[PDB]
Amino acid sequence: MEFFGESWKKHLSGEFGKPYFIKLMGFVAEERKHYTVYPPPHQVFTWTQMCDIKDVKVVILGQNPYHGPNQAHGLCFSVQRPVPPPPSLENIYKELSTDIEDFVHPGHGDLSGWAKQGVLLLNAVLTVRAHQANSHKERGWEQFTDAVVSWLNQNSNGLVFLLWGSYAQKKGSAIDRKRHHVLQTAHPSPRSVYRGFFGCRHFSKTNELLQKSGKKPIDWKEL
DNA sequence: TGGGGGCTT
DNA sequence: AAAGCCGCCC
Ligand SMILES: O=c1cc[nH]c(=O)[nH]1
Repeated sequence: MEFFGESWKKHLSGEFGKPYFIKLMGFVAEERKHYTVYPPPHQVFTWTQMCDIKDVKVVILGQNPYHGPNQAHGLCFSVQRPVPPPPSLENIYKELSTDIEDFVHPGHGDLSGWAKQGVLLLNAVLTVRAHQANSHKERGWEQFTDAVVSWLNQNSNGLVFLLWGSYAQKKGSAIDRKRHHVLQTAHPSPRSVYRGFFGCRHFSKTNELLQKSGKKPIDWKEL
């Protein structure tokens, strides 16, 4: 059907008519008529197409999409075949390997598996100019993504959130630490993986917390 | 073989 | 806000 999944549109609809958003889309479109922008128009909101807002249990949040051609497709750190898993997804794979013994490198970079399971693969800023990192930062995405988190926070229980990287962690000060389990760590990029990511064991810690709260855990190899 | 965050000034 | 300094696997 369309760009936004039913539940998501329904619950984020209140944002559409807000000036910050109007102008924002205005900005992005302009951008497009003058520069290559990722992810392409139809893919900016893939994260809403993967599962109903009502049954999202975990929220992995990154900063901006891959400013490289063929990478950014709507789900954070994910690349659709026949594109290979970029550094960030390789580092994520290294951890998963050690963290979850049942897990083995799946041979591709599509994260739709987790997504369909109830993992919101969000990103703070949803679009980026070709070959130019941080270009669409502070244009309105943050407030929109703030809106996403905000809602999820107010209307859910036991959401396990994974805030990877400083910019991502900024959102943490809007999550009720009592009802929701929050885990932080360095962004998986080569440039920042050694500062904590490697060894965090978020994935396992996640199934733990989720099982504890009486909810089916995640099958991290099912992707 | 160099392009892929985190913190300071 | 912009720019510099630093950091690092197979
Ligand atoms: O989608 C992606 C890729 C890299 N870094 C992020 O924060 N998100």
